[PDB]
Amino acid sequence: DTHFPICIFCCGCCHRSKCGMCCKT
Repeated sequence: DTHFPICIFCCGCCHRSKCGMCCKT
């Protein structure tokens, strides 16, 4: 597994429907 928070890419996160990179904060 992986620790958190963590910064990675995702399609529909931190206000990014398309696909952006953000941290779990």
